[PDB]
Amino acid sequence: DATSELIDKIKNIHSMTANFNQKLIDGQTNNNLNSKGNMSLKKPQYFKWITTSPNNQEIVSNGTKLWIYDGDLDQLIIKKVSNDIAQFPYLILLSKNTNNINKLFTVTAQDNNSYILKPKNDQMIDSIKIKFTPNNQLEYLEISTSLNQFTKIEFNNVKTDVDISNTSFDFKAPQNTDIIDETKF
Repeated sequence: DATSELIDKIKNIHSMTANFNQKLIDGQTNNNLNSKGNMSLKKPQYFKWITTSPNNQEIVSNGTKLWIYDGDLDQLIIKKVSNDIAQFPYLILLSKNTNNINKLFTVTAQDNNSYILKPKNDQMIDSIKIKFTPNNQLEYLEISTSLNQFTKIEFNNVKTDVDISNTSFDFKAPQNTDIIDETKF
């Protein structure tokens, strides 16, 4: 029921770009940490998350490689992509059916077009809240974790059904980047 309503909204986001503002509330340090940036998404497997302030970071996935770039360290970690929706909330936003979500999460619908996902077996994530605007646009994500951290990500300047070329999601390292390639066999 609730899972089906959520996926109907997600499956209809074929591509998207947006700005984001992130506030991270850390209970173990009692620090409130702010950041901002932009994101791009394209079904079925493309995701890009760029932090522009205060740090420079990029997470990019093309369905084959996951690139984790820290601009302040000039360091790149490369991993293989798994459809690990329990670990990566943004993979929920690429979903097209309810099969794996229902096996890994209990999903509840609430008023004002929001949904709460609670893992059935997970220690890291306590809950994921996905909120849509009345006209079914992505509005914010809230992620609560057993590290006692609460992350709220709010989207603005949302644009959908842009035509992003697939090469936009193939990361090209800057010159002299420190590489940790974890895909080598």
